[PDB]
Amino acid sequence: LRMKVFEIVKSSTENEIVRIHVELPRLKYLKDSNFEEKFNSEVEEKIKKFVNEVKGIAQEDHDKDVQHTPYEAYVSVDVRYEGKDFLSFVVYYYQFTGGAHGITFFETYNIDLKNSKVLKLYDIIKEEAEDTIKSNILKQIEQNNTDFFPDAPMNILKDDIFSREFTISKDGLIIMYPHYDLAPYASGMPEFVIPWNVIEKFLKYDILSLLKEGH
Amino acid sequence: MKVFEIVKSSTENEIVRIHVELPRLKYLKDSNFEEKFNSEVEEKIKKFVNEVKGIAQQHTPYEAYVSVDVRYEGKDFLSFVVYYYQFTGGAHGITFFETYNIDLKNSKVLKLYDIIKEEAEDTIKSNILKQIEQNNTDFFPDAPMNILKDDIFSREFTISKDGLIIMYPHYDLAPYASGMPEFVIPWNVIEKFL
Repeated sequence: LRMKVFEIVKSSTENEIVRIHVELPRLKYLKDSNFEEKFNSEVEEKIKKFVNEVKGIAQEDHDKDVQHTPYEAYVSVDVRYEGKDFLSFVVYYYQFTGGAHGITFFETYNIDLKNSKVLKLYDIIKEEAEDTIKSNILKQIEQNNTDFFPDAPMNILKDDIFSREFTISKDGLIIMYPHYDLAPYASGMPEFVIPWNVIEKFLKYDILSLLKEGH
Repeated sequence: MKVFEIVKSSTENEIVRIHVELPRLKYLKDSNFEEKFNSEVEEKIKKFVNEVKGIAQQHTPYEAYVSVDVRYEGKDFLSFVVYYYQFTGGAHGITFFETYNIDLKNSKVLKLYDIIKEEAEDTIKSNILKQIEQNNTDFFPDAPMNILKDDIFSREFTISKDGLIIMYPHYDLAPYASGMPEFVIPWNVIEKFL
């Protein structure tokens, strides 16, 4: 198979107060090595920080003898798209410092590997694409509203789509939300797919970094 | 995920004692904003510290205590006070403070005029007056009169749940012992002039 520019380094640790599991995302063999370093350490910096925070919190709660069970931090990587000229993946920061369940927050990375650049949604589509996207999501919520909070629609209208976490796939754009914003924790983390052709009209940047073959 | 941190440090000898709580933005896409903002606030906290030192350099040990007070941290927006307490044995501690309200999303440091319309002034003054009324004993008698003639848009302020917090220094509205007056003008009552 072809040389791969992305890898995940796994590693865990444990003791009687905390369980640490880490999936470190790393770019390698990039045409631009300075880009690869700043990216790799930047994301590595955030992981160590998240992890040392969930540790110091397990330490204190235990020190103040109020920990009832072992706490845990679980950072996992989920690749949505792995192509030659593009990479899209999520980093999930899970934590359980008590309670019936833990808290999960995440970050998305949409990397144009051709030009070595991290893209945000407003880099790919024009602002005027917003109404189209919200309308889509709203239809998508009403299709099975029984799964969302009745005020979900209202938040999508309030929401700044252009600052929302998202991933990319050859099939389309995937807008992602956390728990509690649009639905109960039981519903899970809402992701809304948006076919490319439905927003093709508002592109400012390529759809060809996605096609692995021009033939 | 944190985007702000407060680095705490101190140094103490026989002439002066120092405590510095330094605010710092971190992990912002806006690289330039992140360092321009951190170098500036640091430079002031540095200027402030040296002055107190140059002076110290003596009937007692002088001081300098810089502390950061976060009122709202939520990424996309941050609001906090930077308190500059000093002292040269004046039987009392002199304190002046600076507030910071940042649109982390649009990387802009906000001033009051850059938020609400001047039409909220009276509603805000009313609210504040209604509050001084309920504690009049902490405030000077002529205080309500100063609230009436005050220029709210040129006042230090912070944000938090509940709403806008207009802040005053010592003596302006009450004797030192009352502390530095604050007034939380609930959001509901002013989101119209937003």
